[PDB]
Amino acid sequence: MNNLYRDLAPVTEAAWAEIELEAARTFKRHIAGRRVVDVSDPGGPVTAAVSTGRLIDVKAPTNGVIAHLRASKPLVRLRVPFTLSRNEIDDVERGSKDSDWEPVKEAAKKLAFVEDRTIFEGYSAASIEGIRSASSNPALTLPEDPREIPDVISQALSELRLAGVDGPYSVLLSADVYTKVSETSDHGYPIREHLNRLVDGDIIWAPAIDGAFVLTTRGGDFDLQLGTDVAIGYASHDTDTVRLYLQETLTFLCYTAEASVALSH
Amino acid sequence: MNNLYRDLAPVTEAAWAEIELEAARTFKRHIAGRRVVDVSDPGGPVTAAVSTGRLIDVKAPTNGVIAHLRASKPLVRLRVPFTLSRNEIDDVERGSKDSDWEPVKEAAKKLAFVEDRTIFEGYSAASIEGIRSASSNPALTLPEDPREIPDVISQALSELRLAGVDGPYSVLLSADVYTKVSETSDHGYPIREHLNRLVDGDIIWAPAIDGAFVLTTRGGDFDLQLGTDVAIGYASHDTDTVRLYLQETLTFLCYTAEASVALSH
Amino acid sequence: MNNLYRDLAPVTEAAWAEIELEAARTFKRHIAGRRVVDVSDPGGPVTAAVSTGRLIDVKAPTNGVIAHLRASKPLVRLRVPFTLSRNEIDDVERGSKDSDWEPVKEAAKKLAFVEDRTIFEGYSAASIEGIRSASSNPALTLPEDPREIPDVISQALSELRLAGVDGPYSVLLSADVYTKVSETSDHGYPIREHLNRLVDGDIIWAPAIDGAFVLTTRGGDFDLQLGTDVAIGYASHDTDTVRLYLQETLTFLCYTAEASVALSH
Repeated sequence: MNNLYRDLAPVTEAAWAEIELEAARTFKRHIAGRRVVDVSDPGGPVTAAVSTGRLIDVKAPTNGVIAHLRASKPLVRLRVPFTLSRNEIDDVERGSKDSDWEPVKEAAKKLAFVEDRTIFEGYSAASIEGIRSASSNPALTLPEDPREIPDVISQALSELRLAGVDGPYSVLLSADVYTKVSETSDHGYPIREHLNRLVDGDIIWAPAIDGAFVLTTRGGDFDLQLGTDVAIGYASHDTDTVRLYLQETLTFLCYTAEASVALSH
Repeated sequence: MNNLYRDLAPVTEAAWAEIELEAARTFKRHIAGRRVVDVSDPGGPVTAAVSTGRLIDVKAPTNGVIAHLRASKPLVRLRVPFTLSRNEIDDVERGSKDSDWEPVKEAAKKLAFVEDRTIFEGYSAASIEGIRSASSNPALTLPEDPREIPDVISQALSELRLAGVDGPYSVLLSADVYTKVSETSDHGYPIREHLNRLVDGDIIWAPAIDGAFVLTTRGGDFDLQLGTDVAIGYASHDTDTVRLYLQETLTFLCYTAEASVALSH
Repeated sequence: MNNLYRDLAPVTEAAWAEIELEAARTFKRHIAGRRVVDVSDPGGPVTAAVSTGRLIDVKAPTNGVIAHLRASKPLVRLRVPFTLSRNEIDDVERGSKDSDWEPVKEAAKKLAFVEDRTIFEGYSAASIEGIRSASSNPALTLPEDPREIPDVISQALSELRLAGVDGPYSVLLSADVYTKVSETSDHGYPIREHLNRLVDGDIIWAPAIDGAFVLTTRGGDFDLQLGTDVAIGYASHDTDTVRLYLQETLTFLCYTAEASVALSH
């Protein structure tokens, strides 16, 4: 067995298939970051750091010796525990199709939110700079009126053009901004369609982020490094409940500072 | 070896591939001129002039002798030096993917700007007349209001129609004008889309030019002659930096005076 | 080419072969550490850190999220520059066999001394704990009289026996201690032979270390990780001299605290 200790969990095979399906579905729906960044293959469990290729000056060991430390970025392992009713698990073999997988959905939504907020806003404790912090283009303010959203977005499209950047540009919106441009309409279309006319990429719902992000998806600018992708593991169990977790280990690198514009309220 | 002296540069193979990729990418993005003019095959290093096929009267050598000089256009070699950190070059073999290629990008942007400004505004010292100067159609004034841009552009489309010209017409805009028609919107579309409806060619971002240019891309009207295309060459190096250059040799010919309209502010 | 920039050096092929032979020979003679520790295959230039498999508690990103940083050990790149006369280099093609390779020998001796002192005494700036510091067995004092050396060494052999350890034990001596037990004799043998009778391993000359070390060579206790093994690289040159360097990148790990005894004066 492995670190998931999956065979020790009192979960049947059919219940496991339903839990895997629910977690994978809810996660994909709430991920916006993997649609725009380069996603590496999983390195594996032993992978601990990503080389940046830079060098750090250290106090010379002896006379005439020049020493340099190799710089690297550590992976962070992110774990979201959740708790399942054993009655709901037992219902699945009897043929129930409405078993309560709400904790699985909440854990997948929380893991997806962490991953997206780590990619776009950073996680300083894990030495990850967000796309918002690593952007060299000027930051823009989103207006109160949703009918004035496409104007400011177009100004962001000016800045990537002034930065000398090609590629399909894509706009990612926070859930508040996505709702505002979805529910306001002008001439038989919502403002989301007006945003769709400005770019050759995609208007992407990004419920974890704040503000908005416009960026190129030409490739090679944004890199998500995975040691291991999302997995479900077993912690402990009692007569009534099974404690499990969702787990993934990653770091994020931004190679190109001028490939994005961040917007705030 | 050749005049690039490329093997003498202290640049690794992987670093060379990254520099070539960065320079080629940034150059294409900033070229507008090659999308509309006929571009010849590279003549080669020995190519020095392009025959125009005209004749120049010279003082008769002797009695009964009629002499004429063949007219030609000289090529100009354009060189943009740039300077790279050797630490950034050394980072590439160690696996860095964020090496500072800003000087390469600035050199490619500057070379592209020179080439486009030479094609459209001319370079008198190199005996190159620009498209703006060689146009026989009347010049138009671009209005201050971007909502009045498509009107004047349509008047330019009248002039090529009054000049008796067929073919897909294409509109090239300066970066100021492109930004103005991109960021102003009317009825759910930016003014750039309104320009796109007027022509069967393309709205082309041309950040080097001034004003705007409307012209036919039927072929055979505008000819860019290349002796050698863009190449990267090695000048000199020290402990910290490598001096290199971008280099291209060309001339530009406009055969058809009535195939274009220039616009100014 | 690579980071060594070897083809840029004004060094002939025969001179290169002599320099490689001299450096490799002098290095092996002065290495004691690789004879007793496990030496990994070279990871390669991109390798920057070694995973330890441990976890570091970090401030929770959000509520209900448990985060942990993966622990790792950075590699250190160690570079010893040296300077060669170009006349000595030119002598080699003419058939000289006494070309002055003293700087190569001094650079190889200095690199070997650094590597051995890093393995056995540590390099705190590179986060490397030495075998002396990581040993859990008690430290012993070497006596002034060399005839009393084998007694104390035998007490060290008691401690590894009290630590519950098997395997061929090996004794490494500093150059002072090796000279003292080599030059003092008892009953027709030097004291080095008396040390040789106590162990089934080897009396190893270790000129870089202080004191003495007794340890098991059963395997899996001491691990030297190499990104890249010893290589010769080219820095710069003038009319008279060529500046080159010896370079290696490594870290050292001690997995088993009770597998060694350190001795001091």
